Amino acid sequence: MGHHHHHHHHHHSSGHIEGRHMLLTVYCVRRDLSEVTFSLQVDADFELHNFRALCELESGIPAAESQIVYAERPLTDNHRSLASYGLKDGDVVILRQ
Repeated sequence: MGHHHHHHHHHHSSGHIEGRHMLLTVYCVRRDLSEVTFSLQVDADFELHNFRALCELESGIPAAESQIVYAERPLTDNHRSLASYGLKDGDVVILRQ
């Protein structure tokens, strides 16, 4: 005697979506030749305030001990969004510690 059955489970995916985002390149320079460059995914309306915090996170050096420059000018206004600086996909910023 005996009563057994078989069972299974499975999962699938379909479709593709990317939303709306953009990639910016960051080049962090230390005079100690510990300079590094990377890129970050951000929203168009992302604050410069939040963007510099992401730069601090990935670079491992405080934003408080550095300044960030774009189009040869420092980005002084934390309350400007990246799109308002014209910082669009593929553009590059330079951080100086």
